[PDB]
Parts: sequence; C-alpha cells; structure tokens
Amino acid sequence: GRLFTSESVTEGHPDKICDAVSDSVLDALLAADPRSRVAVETLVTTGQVHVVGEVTTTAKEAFADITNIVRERILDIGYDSSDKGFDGASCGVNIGIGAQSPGDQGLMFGYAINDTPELMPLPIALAHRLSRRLTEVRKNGVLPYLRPDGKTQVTIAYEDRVPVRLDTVVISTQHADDIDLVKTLDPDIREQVLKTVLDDLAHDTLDASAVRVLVNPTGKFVLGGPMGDAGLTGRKIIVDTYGGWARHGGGAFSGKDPSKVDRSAAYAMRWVAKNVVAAGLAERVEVQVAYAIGKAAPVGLFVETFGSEAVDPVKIEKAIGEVFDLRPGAIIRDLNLLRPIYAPTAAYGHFGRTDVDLPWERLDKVDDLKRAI
Amino acid sequence: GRLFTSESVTEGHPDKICDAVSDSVLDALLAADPRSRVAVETLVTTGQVHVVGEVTTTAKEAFADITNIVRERILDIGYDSSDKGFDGASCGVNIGIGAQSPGDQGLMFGYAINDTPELMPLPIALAHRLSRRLTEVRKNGVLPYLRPDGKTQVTIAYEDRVPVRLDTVVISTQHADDIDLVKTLDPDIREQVLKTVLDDLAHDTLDASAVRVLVNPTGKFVLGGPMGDAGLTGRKIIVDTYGGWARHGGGAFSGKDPSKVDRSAAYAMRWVAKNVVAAGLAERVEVQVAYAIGKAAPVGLFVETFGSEAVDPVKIEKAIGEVFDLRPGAIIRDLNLLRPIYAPTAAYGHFGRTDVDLPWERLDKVDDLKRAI
Ligand SMILES: [Ca+2]
Ligand SMILES: [Ca+2]
Ligand SMILES: [Ca+2]
Repeated sequence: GRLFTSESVTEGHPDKICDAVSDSVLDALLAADPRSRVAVETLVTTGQVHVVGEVTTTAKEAFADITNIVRERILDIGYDSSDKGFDGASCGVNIGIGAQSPGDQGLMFGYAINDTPELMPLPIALAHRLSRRLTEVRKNGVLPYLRPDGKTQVTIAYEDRVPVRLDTVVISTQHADDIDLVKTLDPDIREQVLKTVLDDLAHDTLDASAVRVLVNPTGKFVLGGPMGDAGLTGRKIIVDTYGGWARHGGGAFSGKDPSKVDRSAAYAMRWVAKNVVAAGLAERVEVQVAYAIGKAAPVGLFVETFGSEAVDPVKIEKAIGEVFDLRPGAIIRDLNLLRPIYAPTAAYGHFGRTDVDLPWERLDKVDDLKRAI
Repeated sequence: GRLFTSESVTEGHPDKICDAVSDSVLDALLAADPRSRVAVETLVTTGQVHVVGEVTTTAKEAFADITNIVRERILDIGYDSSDKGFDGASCGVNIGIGAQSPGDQGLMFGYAINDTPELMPLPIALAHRLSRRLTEVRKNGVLPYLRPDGKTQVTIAYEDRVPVRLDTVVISTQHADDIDLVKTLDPDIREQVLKTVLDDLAHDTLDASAVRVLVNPTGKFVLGGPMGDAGLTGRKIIVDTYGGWARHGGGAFSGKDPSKVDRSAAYAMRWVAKNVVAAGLAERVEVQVAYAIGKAAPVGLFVETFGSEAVDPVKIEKAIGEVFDLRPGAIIRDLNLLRPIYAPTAAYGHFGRTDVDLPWERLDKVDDLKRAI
C-alpha cells in the first residue's frame, strides 16, 4: 500500500499566468525571428504585471508590441474584470527587458511509464486532465459561471505498483459570487469535470467508486489570479513535468528560447523515455544524459528501469546512443524547436498532453529503437 | 560506470539575491511578530529590486523598514558599486506588498545518504562546500578582488554506487576587470577554494588526482548579479535541496513563513531521513509523507532504502511513526521554527550545511530511533 499525490493548476493560477505571458513573448519573437535569444521572466501581483529580462532579436515590431501581447494573453485566459480580481485591459503593465540586435557540465532526466495512454505517471496525468477540462467547460460555455483560477489534486492508492483506487480528488475553482456551492458547484464539477475525465481515461485498474471528492473545500472562491497574491515565471516546474514522480535537474522552461539546454534537452529526454516505453523495452524508465563543457555530444547516457525492463538495461542505453543524436543543434533541428509553439505548453503540463501535439511526444522513434535493440 | 553532476551558486547569483531578500524580510517580521504570515516574492533585474506578495503581521515598524532591509541585505552580499554591476545603496527598490493586521492533499520527500559527513549526496555537498568557500575567501580578504556572483559544478564518477573519481570541477566567479585570468584567478581558485575544500572533506574513496578543473571557462566575468540578467525568488529549488539526486514535490522555501507546509514539512522530512541514516538503519533513504485534507497527522509514511537497509524497511517506517510527530503544529514546536533563522538558509543549500547549525540537521533522534527499532 502506497499513496501518491500530484497537483495541477489552470492557466488562471497566478504562477501559470506568468509562465504563459513569458512564453507568449517568446512565441511573438520567434515567429518573426526564429534565431531570437530570449530570457524573459514575468511577475504578477494585485493589479500589475512586471516583465523583465533580456532579448537579442531582429523582431523589433514584435518587441514593440510586448505590452499588447501581455494584455491579450491575460484577456484570453479570461481575466477581463476587476470583479474577477483582475482585468487584462486595465491592469498595470511594466516592461523592464534589455534589448539588443545580434557550455555546461549537465545531468538531465526524462521519464515515461505505462500507467496511462499518454505514458505519464497517473497522479499528474489525471491532475492535468482535470485542470484542462475545468478550463474547457468554462470556455465552451457548459459551466459559464466559472472563472479562470483553479487547482486540482489527485491522490492514487497503489498496491505492488498497480494503481488500484482513486483515493481523493480536490478541485478548487474560481466562480461567480451567486453560485450555490452545494446545490450547483459540487454536482456540476463532479459531472462535467471529474466524470467526463474518468470516462475519457477509461483506466483498466483504477477503481474510482469510493473516491473522496472535495470541490472548493475552503468555500467561496470569487476573486482570483494575482488578486491578493503574487505569481512568478518558473515556480511550477514540478507541475510542468512529472508531478513529483520523477527526478528534476532544476531548470524552469517558460520564457527561454530553445538554445537553453534546460528546456530543449529536458524535452529530448522526455522524447527518449517515451519511445523507450512505447517500444516495449521497459514498463517504466528514467533516462539520464551527461554533458561535458567543450563537447557537443553527451559523455554518458544512463537508463534506470526500476526492475521493469524487458531487455538488458545496458542494451537500452546502447540503442539510445545509436538512435538519438542528443547534440543541442541536432535536438533543435529534429524536434523543429525554432517555431512559435510554446505558449500552449505554459499550462496543463509540458509532457503527456492529450489536447495538443508536441514534437517531443511523438512516438516516431519506436521503430528505430526496435531495430537497434 | 555512472556520472552525476550537481551545481551550487553563491549568494550573489541573481536568483539567490531574491531568496535572500525574501527571507531577510521574513526574519525581520518574525523577530518582532513570531506569528506573522508571510508570502513575499522578490524579483531583480538591471538596477532594480521589486518585492511583492502578502503579509499579515503586528510588526509594523519592521514592515515600514523593508526598503532598508532590502538595501542592507544587498550590500552585505557585496554589491556596493555600479562597477560590480549593482549597488545596494543606490539601486531601484519598489515594494508592492499587501499588508494587514491579524489543509492540502500532499506528499513531501526527505533524503539522506552516507557519502559525506553531512549525510548529503556527494555532488551537491561538494558543490555547496565550494560555493560557500568561494564566498568566504572574498569576504575574509584572502582573494579581495573577487565579486559576489559565482557558480560551481561538480561531476562525480561512480562504480557500483561507490564515488570513485572527482571527474570535473567548474568554478565560475565574478572578479575585478584588472585581474589576469591565467596568472591570478586560475591558480588562486585552485589553491584557495578547490584545494582547501577537498582537504576539509578528506573523502575516503574520492580520487581527485585526475580532476578536470575549469575556472571561468567562458573568460572574463566582471559584471554580475542582476546586471544584464534577471532573478526571482524560488528559482533554485534543486540547488536548495538535493541537487537532482532526490525527488522534489515542487514548493520553493524562501519568503514563506513556517505555517507553509511546503517549507516546514520538507525540513522535517530531511530531519527524519538524516536521523535514519545516522542511526545506521540504511546507508541511503528517501522518506515520503502523505497528508490528507481535514487531518493533522500524516495518513501515510513510506521509506525507500534502495536495497541499502540494515533492517527491514517496514521496521524503519514503524520506528519513524513512533518517534516523530509529523503534525505541522508539532513540527513547528519541535524544530522551534518561529524565529528569525531563515536568511542564512537562502544560499548554500537548506540541507547538509557545514557552516551553520539548523534544527532539521540535528542528530537528536538517533537514540530514539535505535530504541524503537
Ligand atoms: Ca490566491
Ligand atoms: Ca522512425
Ligand atoms: Ca548573469
């Protein structure tokens, strides 16, 4: 018997607003100048956004427009009124970004596991499915009374590595003041969010019949986002990745262009791990890549299969080194990373996404691995 | 045959400046009102500090003094001139903190391992020893030409879990513009920083005779800190903990009062794991604690010993449940957390410190565990 809990948040959570604004600036610059170098951090607090950092780009028009990119992103998230705690059209926006016209000892991790169709650990996969659906029923008008800020927590009970029970689900969501928590919110969330996600997943062993469901356990949640709070870019890196189930090297993703190895190699490592698992080489795998200063190619590639391998782990390591080219330049080319694809990654997780198609989630190396093992 | 790399940074690194400022504010508030509730975030970029968030406190004088607390912390770090890229006496300081007068589904981790006297993984333990000594030789006048910003990277080679070789050390440090990199910095850092740390540690198996040493491999490093950069609180959470060696639930520490379980329970988990290893019950251990909403005491406690246990892992779990009271109220009492002890934690790691005495590092439960096993 083990319990494992992971968490996700909606795009309206103040830290996630920051990640999305940072990545929205990044996408605007890449769309006009694919070689842009970008290190952009966002802060939010009551009624203000502060965007800072450094850019090297030829995309002068997009750079000029950053103030409008900020506002439009916030509006798209759904903050369009002080009654909601925040209004993208009228909040303060301050830009302190340095602008110009035109490496590491490292140990990066990737992970995949056959507990879900998307090959992610179940607690985080379910938490992200729930937070994404919470947003979906607001935006599609099914529960139009919802507001952007929200959080999901999923606790799974395991016996001998098998997920056997959905122990607890917590869903906190912002909403209009006049909504009855017990008569309206609780059954609507159970029906439109929890039940539809569980149906979608159709898990083979997860028994959800006795789940303890807590919807807004602390009561009314009328104001949200930056209101009476603060958020920063890169403060949800466990939410962005594997929900605590896998190890983390420490780099945040959002607001960084693909030349930042923190981002692109983390994406490659997910890609490698996912294809290893999808190929049938192991039921779960953590993949490690070792980099050296002055060398482009890795100096080490190590697999941990936690006893779950179907073949010698040393053979898996050799097959990876044969199939994948993990030089940064090769990664950037092969995953086609110099494109404005990043704003969608800034909430609901960078890995295992069921609603968007990301290059590092493609199972396009399964055949190659099978031929090389 | 495995490599592992971890990194540390000095108190002058821009992310760490933010953590230090956040915890300096926290300390000032706790010194006058131990019951203060604090969620304070700090951002820095070229020439400015922006401190935001929320506070509930009776410490009105301390709150009024926040602008001076900021400046004094930055001066203490060593930024006192535009020549260094930043001056605490004359930079921009903007305070946007809400102020007034007067739980979760969770799974937190702690880790310990017998690879160092401080019972921390060797790569991060050495990286922190190095970054701390780099600061020390600047402040004590031995290498007075150094400036605050700096970074260390340590790569260790392992054979069957034994640390056998110090593979690579990178030390990057800020310094005055008139310093010769080859004639001065290179041998000074090797002699005063690397050599002294390795002599201090006197490791039993780590062979350092063939170490690749890189001092400032990208050359001159004259401006630093926030200059031409940006930092935010809570962007070094892996540096703050186990250097990527252990799993992380996701919460940052700095700028949060001890009622934040993200902070206090992480500290108690380290305390638990450290006492387990010190008691000789396992050579390495990850301890996980599961909390439920509406319940003070944990609903689960799990021990992973990675095959290194001296006794049944299950007997270790039982002894922990008997010896430790992991209710947050108990943890705050027993570790005596409502005191201004946090500013020193904000750089060089929260765990495994050789230069300061922290309550969650005391081996005061080794005897208890031995009697309960
Ligand atoms: Ca809030
Ligand atoms: Ca293929
Ligand atoms: Ca810098």
